[PDB]
Amino acid sequence: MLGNLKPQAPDKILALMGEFGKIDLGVGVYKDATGHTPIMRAVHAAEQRMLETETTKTYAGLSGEPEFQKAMGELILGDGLKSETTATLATVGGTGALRQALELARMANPDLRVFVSDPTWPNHVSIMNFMGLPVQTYRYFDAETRGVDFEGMKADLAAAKKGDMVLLHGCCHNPTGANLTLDQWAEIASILEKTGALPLIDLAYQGFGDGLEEDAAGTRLIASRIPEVLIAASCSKNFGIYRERTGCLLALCADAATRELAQGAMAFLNRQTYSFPPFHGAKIVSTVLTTPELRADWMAELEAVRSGMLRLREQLAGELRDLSGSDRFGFVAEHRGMFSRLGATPEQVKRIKEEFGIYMVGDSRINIAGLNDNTIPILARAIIEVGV
Amino acid sequence: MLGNLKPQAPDKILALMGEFRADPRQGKIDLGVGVYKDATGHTPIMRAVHAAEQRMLETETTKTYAGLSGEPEFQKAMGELILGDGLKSETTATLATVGGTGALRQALELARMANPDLRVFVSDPTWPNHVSIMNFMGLPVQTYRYFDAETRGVDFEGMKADLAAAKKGDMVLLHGCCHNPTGANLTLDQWAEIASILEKTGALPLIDLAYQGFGDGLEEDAAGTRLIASRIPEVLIAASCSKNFGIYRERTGCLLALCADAATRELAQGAMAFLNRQTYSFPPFHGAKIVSTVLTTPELRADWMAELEAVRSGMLRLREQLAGELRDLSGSDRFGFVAEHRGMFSRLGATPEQVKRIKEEFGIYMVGDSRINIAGLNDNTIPILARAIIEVGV
Ligand SMILES: *Cc1c(COP(=O)(O)O)cnc(C)c1O
Ligand SMILES: *Cc1c(COP(=O)(O)O)cnc(C)c1O
Ligand SMILES: O=C(O)CCCc1c[nH]c2ccccc12
Repeated sequence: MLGNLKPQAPDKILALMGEFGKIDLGVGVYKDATGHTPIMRAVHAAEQRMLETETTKTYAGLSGEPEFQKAMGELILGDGLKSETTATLATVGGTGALRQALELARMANPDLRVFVSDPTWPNHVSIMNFMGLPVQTYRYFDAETRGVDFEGMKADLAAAKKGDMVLLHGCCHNPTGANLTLDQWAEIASILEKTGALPLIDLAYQGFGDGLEEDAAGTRLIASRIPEVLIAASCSKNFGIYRERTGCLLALCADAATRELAQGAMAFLNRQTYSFPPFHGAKIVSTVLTTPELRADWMAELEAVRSGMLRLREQLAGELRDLSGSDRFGFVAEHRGMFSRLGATPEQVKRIKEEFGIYMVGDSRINIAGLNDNTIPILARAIIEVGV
Repeated sequence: MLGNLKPQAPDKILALMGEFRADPRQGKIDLGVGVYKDATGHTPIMRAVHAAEQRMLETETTKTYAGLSGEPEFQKAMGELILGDGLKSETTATLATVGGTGALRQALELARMANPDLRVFVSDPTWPNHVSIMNFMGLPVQTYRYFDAETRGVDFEGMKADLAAAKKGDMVLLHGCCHNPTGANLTLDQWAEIASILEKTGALPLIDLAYQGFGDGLEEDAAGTRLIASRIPEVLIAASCSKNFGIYRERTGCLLALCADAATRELAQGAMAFLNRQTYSFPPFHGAKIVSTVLTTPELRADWMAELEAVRSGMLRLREQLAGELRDLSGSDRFGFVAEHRGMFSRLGATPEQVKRIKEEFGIYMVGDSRINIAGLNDNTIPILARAIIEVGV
């Protein structure tokens, strides 16, 4: 029977990971000056604290722990958190929350269509294809200016009927790195409430753009305006606990009645999939967020990560400028997040991986955290050498 | 939109524990609990487990993304634990999952991918989650007799007849050991026979192995699984570490795909990793690493097996005690089955009325299907429970 199985398409971003003088600018993971993904101080402290306090590992909360649920809602929504109308579900990472979000939405409406950005995180369309959900794409990346094509984005979103779901990256847009301004978000909220489309926010990099609170500004704006909204959050990157698999889905409802419905359908979704969600990561997050001392060191470390990356983008931008006599590459200092689209065509892209030895996603997506004073110049010369 | 959601039913556990707490009675007892509890009424962390976390706390340098299908050390270690020397790597595909329930879910998704017209056969009765997951997936479900309400043993003759109707490509779900909820198990000779019916029909066996080490022993409890694995070309094993390792909340388990050849192993393995990725990407690392650490570290492994054995011996003694107490009170060996049963659960075979009489009159709580948890018993509770069973006319 199993011999009837057909080969499935692999994840290209992870493919590189398997392949990899070598300069890894692929997989979205923050790397320090020495090409290492460290365990954040607070997280390590939380783990030690946990080792001493836990007395049992019996089954716990089907929808996650109350503490985790509370800490997360406040992290994301701040004072906009109206628990009375919000349902929370702890999931297996942010990816798990996306699937759980699509399942919930489909339960609510069989004839659901999902709009995604052009381009977008490949795993989005994958999950959607797998589910057999109709996917449409709104314009987003302004190819020439390397920025956002907002006029085109608005045009497309306006065509979305109600019951349709629109997927927005809350901040640090993967892969482009190009993002919407708060003003643009208000504009988008206007279209959304006028079309009745349900927004699904993918919040995977809160803290890597402009700051914890500022990276959630757009999400908080949609939440303050649109009566119903779904937010899929990931703690893999901002807490640096990628392998623990921890995140959650937040369902914002118009009232408590619908809230009790969503909460019941969210938990049932976990039960029919894998029972309880993993505890260790959610516990690390809960402990960090509710312990003043630990949240303080965590915020500080993330801020350092954030600032350093911005500092690097600035370098690459400067290197290229003084290494070409032009400013076509100014977009690097303008982008926010971990990634940026170099714009490089597939031919050059491939060449650099072979002879030069640098690994970047086939669409020229570069994880800037993989660069430094040592590799930046070589990279600049590399793109010149590989031309366009 | 979310208002069109048909209200989903709660896990029932809540209504069970809710009523138990409402009871003002001093000496009320709870045998409905689904987890292991020691003398103190606690669910402890195993010594070997707590030691593994300490080691991990000192050696883990990073938490970057790891294996999409699990870490080699884990998959390998699990396969050897379940299949022993018979671990035929070349033809084995493995998948780290979110608990055994994850393993079950993925196994079902895998089978349905290879055979759309898949039909599943489950025992009568079986772990309610089984049915729920299949009903959710929209999979046809057929029952096969199993628990004999009269003898509290296995209606093997009935099981045989019902399984003979399986077609080529259907899935037959079997409990590897310690049947939940009944406690009634198959003898290796009965396993041998079931294997013949499977070869004959060509039905794919999905073995649920969640209590290895809680019946007769690690090796013994896997004998059934190993028989099936040696005689059937394609076998699917859904294992759990939640109970025998005491890491219920860490969500650790794995699916083992046993195939006819290597090319198939390649197809299965790929389809397995694909399933993870479309569900939650990478599987939860923490509990899996605790398991691999214990199993690969002689010092820990020894201590772990030692603790599991003590637990197994302790539960068995409680069984013998209950049976003995029941023999003195009834003047017969009518309830001897309590001593033949294996695992931490046993279905007494009491009707709902009787289950309700016991609660109202004796303050003893249990699942409506009269499933009790052996670990909940002790020198003080046993007498009471025995008296109640007898007094209610069971
Ligand atoms: C990282 C990431 C996620 C979530 O990853 P998990 O490790 O599953 O938490 C979701 N969306 C995007 C765009 C991401 O980059
Ligand atoms: C415990 C158990 C499982 C696995 O559960 P997880 O908690 O997800 O590890 C599967 N089947 C049965 C019958 C069980 O008792
Ligand atoms: O690099 C990125 O795009 C995100 C980080 C890596 C990553 C996390 N989850 C995944 C699922 C599929 C493919 C890649 C991933």
